Amino acid sequence: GNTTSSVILTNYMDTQYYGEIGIGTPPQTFKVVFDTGSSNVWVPSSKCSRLYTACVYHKLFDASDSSSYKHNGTELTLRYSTGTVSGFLSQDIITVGGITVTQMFGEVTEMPALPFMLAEFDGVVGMGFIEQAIGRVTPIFDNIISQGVLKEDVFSFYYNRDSLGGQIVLGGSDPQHYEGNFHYINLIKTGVWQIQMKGVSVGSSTLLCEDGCLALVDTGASYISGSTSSIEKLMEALGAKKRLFDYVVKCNEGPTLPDISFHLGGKEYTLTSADYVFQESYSSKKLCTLAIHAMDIPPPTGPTWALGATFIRKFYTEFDRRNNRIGFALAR
Ligand SMILES: COCCCCn1c(C(=O)N(CC(C)C)[C@@H]2CNC[C@H](C(=O)N3CCOCC3)C2)nc2ccccc21
Ligand SMILES: *[C@@H]1O[C@H](CO)[C@@H](O)[C@H](O)[C@H]1NC(C)=O
Repeated sequence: GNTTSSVILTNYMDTQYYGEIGIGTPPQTFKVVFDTGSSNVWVPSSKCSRLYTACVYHKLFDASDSSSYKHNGTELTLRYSTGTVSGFLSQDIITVGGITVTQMFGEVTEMPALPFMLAEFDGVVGMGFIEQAIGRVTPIFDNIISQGVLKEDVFSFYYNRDSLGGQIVLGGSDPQHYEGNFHYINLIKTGVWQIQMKGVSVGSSTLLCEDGCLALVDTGASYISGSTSSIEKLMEALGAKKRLFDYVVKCNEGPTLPDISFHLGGKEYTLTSADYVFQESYSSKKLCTLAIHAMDIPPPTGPTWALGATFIRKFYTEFDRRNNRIGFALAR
């Protein structure tokens, strides 16, 4: 086709970027993360027991208020690295950036308070491949492609550093939010937004991923992550202290921290301390969190690094389904 369309995103505290979709007739609105690290659509269900407090606080899809609903009822569980939701499949019309698509999605009936009470978003729109889709449910971008409306089989992510929170372009990219040329890196394989990485360096020292490793480009993740052993080494190099869920440095040390570079497609993608430290103070008596942590992702996807919002804030990212590649450009 000829259409480009966009979804405007909100940036909650540089950690959660979400847009709004409509589901049903008339449209029920949900806040959703657009997640290249997964392939299912879900939102919380009116069938969710209210003993799940996360279903009390989030927007619930009520099938009984939608005239375009089509029951399916197959039960599915989506296991994320951060937690699990379960429920059942339904079909309805989803509106996303003014594109209406008939989509099979999860109605979540089991939604654990940890972590989902910490989600500003209600649900997830998986932007990954059908190969990753639980229940082999056709992902929404595949269904959008099938309509022949988009000028290209691509979508692009801008995540703002100011917390316009962000923008996803369906069918292209937005030159207003990047500059210079795209650097295009081929996927290891179709089915996952994962590329080869050939080094993680602290300063001039390539102390990790020397023999090569994987990098998942995960728009649904807040941080940069790697395996526990990888991240422990990295954090030992930075002089960072491990806590339960994050690593920290004394805030005064934040600006002294070295650059971290990811060797992707023959180039060094470099984050400075400003890109990865939540510099909330300059006090030697406060602790400042790093936007880098351990996520152990089991095979076949992992072990793998994952380049989340921390990375994407700096690097405008085009996801190219036509050519099975990811393009990076400098975000502005
Ligand atoms: C950039 O803005 C969105 C940041 C959301 C970060 N966040 C995650 C989170 O990081 N994820 C899930 C979620 C999308 C459901 C990621 C999304 N990408 C897929 C990964 C994942 O499960 N894997 C395992 C399989 O391989 C790919 C990475 C989980 N869980 C959360 C719970 C409460 C609050 C915030 C949470
Ligand atoms: C749910 O979807 C599957 C796959 O399309 C289909 O075979 C099945 O019959 C559906 N079930 C119901 C109850 O509609």
